[PDB]
Amino acid sequence: TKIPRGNGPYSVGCTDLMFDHTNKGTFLRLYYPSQDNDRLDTLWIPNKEYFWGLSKFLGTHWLMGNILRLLFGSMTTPANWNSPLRPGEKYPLVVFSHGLGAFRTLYSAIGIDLASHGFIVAAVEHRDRSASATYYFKDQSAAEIGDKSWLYLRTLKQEEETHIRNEQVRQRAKECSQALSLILDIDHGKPVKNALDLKFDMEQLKDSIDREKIAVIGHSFGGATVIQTLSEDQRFRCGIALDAWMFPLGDEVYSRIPQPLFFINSEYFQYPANIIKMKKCYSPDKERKMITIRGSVHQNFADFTFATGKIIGHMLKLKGDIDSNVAIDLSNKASLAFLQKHLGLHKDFDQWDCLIEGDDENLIPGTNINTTN
Repeated sequence: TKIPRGNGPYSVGCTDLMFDHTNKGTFLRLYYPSQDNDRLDTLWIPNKEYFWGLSKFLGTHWLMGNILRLLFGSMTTPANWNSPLRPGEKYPLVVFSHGLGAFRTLYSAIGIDLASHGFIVAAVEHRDRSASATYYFKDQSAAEIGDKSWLYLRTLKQEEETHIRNEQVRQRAKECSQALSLILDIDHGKPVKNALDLKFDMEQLKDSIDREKIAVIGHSFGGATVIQTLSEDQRFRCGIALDAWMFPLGDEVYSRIPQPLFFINSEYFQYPANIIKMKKCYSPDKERKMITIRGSVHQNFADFTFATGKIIGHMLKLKGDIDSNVAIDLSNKASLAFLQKHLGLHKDFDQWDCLIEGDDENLIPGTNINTTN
């Protein structure tokens, strides 16, 4: 278990929620403050088809899929699977959107760290075919016996891309809003029958959301999803884009983001055309912050940075010059500080306010890339 445990004082539980069972419903992984960190036994990549999906994304064979499955198939992540929700408190809510070729379970280092600080985190699984793999049920009977229909990553054409990637970012924002609706409906007593058959009873979530303290966070494609979801849905109060890939977004959205917005970048992923689209979101009247994590790579935000050793990590570009634990800790603590300021939380995350400013040895304020104005 090279995936780090949450740094905060709450115990972390984990479950999956699918509702409804169709290709049009919500599928999410939930991380939440539980009634104990008893065992930490949540399976990281819970189905063999995700490995096949992951092979596809890398552009490789049936063989590589089996090898991934052999290497990573029984790995756990430090959350207590299906542990009861901790009663007696209303929790702020994060909706988390994964990157291209990922899926709901691959951002547990972030989900678990937030949960440990008292948040409920819903990591959505997107059905736009940007996920390496996902599933749904063709009908109610198939759900009942666990008979899954799988949907795998869509590969494109160099020409198709503009329009396809835009439609995908639009579907993703809508899935994020839809997950939020599902949670808010459950919070208000809507009866919900999980299409999965799991010991966690969703009725625990009744009256357990602080309905006013909601945030969207996401990585790469999920970072663009943050921006689209915020422009559409003003129930989300702030967003945090982790190494956003801005390409999918339409020209019109940059003037359409009222909520506070934080860009946390890797050093090595970023390039001028991407940064200039980020700067396009800035306005004299709107809170925008930006920091870059020194010597970090794109994968430093995802759980695969924790999955191999330092040598194999560096060669595979899963790890950067920075220690992976140090990088995720800076991103998480900057994020918490930001969430405290903009969600109005009564916690001590403000002890990391200097991180939002990039005032640390492992941080750059803004970007090291340069542009005109």
